[PDB]
Amino acid sequence: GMSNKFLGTWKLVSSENFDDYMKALGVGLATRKLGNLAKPTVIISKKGDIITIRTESTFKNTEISFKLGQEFEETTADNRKTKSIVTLQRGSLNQVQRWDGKETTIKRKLVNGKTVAECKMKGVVCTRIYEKV
Ligand SMILES: CCCCCCCCCCCCCCCC(=O)O
Ligand SMILES: [Cl-]
Ligand SMILES: [Mg+2]
Ligand SMILES: [Mg+2]
Repeated sequence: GMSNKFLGTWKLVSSENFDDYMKALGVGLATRKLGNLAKPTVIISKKGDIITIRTESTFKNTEISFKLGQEFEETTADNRKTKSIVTLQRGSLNQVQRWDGKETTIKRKLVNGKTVAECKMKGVVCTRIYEKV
């Protein structure tokens, strides 16, 4: 049920409050330094019911494949091992990651042709805007 408008190759154009988001995930200073400098490309694709989100950067690459509503094991860019679930709520693609009794959410939604990712951890909100390419 995912909008095919999500599908494509997307480039970060802006990021707000990423440091405090990373810090709340427990990312350490040197890694945050490089994370803040990174300008990743996110590639969303679909094969049958299986959706893939691939993030590419000089510093770290990541890739998850999933079916909506089906928990799956994830390795995040900061090397957290999580149980994740991705869902559709109101045209938004909502990812939840759980590990060690913690939880963070990344909500990706289409806004005037951009993908806007809202990343929440413990009341810290970070917003990152992606342009299709
Ligand atoms: C892949 C760029 C990040 C580089 C590594 C720095 C620490 C990662 C922090 C947690 C993962 C961030 C997820 C951001 C969501 C997004 O914008 O796609
Ligand atoms: Cl980069
Ligand atoms: Mg802040
Ligand atoms: Mg700050």
